Amino acid sequence: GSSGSSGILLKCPTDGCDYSTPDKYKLQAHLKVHTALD
Ligand SMILES: [Zn+2]
Repeated sequence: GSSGSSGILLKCPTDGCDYSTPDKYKLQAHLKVHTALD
């Protein structure tokens, strides 16, 4: 990665995952990738 102006990062709680985002609702929309599949 690299440095720059952004918010505080939130992280995925799931085992073997590496995802992070500055938004709480983008994170909830990512938790659906582990709790459901289509
Ligand atoms: Zn994840």
